Amino acid sequence: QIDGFVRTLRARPEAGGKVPVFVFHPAGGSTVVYEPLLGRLPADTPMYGFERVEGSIEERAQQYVPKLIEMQGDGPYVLVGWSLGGVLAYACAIGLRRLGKDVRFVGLIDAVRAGEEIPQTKEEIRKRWDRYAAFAEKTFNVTIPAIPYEQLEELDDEGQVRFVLDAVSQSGVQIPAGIIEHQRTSYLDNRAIDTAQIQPYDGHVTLYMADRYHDDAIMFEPRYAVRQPDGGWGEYVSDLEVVPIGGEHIQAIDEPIIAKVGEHMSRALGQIEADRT
Ligand SMILES: COc1ccc(-c2noc(C(=O)NCCc3ccc(C(=O)N4CCC4)cc3)n2)cc1OC
Repeated sequence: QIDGFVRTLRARPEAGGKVPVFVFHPAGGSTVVYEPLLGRLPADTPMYGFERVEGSIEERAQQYVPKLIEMQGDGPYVLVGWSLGGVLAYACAIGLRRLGKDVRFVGLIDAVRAGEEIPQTKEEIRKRWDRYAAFAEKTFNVTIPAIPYEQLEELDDEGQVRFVLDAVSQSGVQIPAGIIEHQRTSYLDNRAIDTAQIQPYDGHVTLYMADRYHDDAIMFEPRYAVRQPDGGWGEYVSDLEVVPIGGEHIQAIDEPIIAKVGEHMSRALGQIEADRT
């Protein structure tokens, strides 16, 4: 049921049966979030979830791709993800295609680019932590002294966090390690997206598009306030289908909206199963 980074949500039969759906975790969550979707897919659809690993998006896909091949061979591959999971699913479709495997479906559940690129600069690192420090002033009713920008500016996202957590530990506050893990992993996993090196894909992608990012995403990164109609994918994906679903990014994975995703996806899986049979 949990084997390394692979969660079994519905086991495939010992032999034969329908094409599995591989789902990839969101930042801060596990693949149990795909249970509602599973309920709106056809009976006996197998489903396996890929849980977090470390590295860049490319490095994470380098860990997943071998495991995908161990599980499902030449194909067909059906890859699905919400939020960061959608970025991970796509990265896997690229890795699999370079190895000549047969990718038939890539379903992105509101995996939408920031409305403009997030600069990877020292100035942007300073601005981002100034915003974060101001929120923390308000929230924890404190004054924050001068941020040690020289220190933070040379560190990766991970380093920036551990530095900030070492400095919070330093004075006063002892945080439950479970709270720290959860906040640190959510934060780093969502930041890994900003430097994804998106490659062109030659197959069909389906983007389930909500109306907007929710407020906490915008707080994390204000460029999520704007989105383009193709969610940023059009330059990389010639064969791009968008399925508007409405609502907010945070709601897209849950009932009732997931009913709309599953209905559409069920027809795509049906077509795939007919094309083999
Ligand atoms: C073509 O290039 C791209 C296409 C798509 C995306 C992309 N796809 O999905 C996302 C995404 O899901 N981003 C995180 C959004 C988020 C969600 C929750 C919280 C959240 O609620 N919180 C943080 C703590 C609370 C924050 C941010 N980005 C990126 C691309 O290039 C980089």
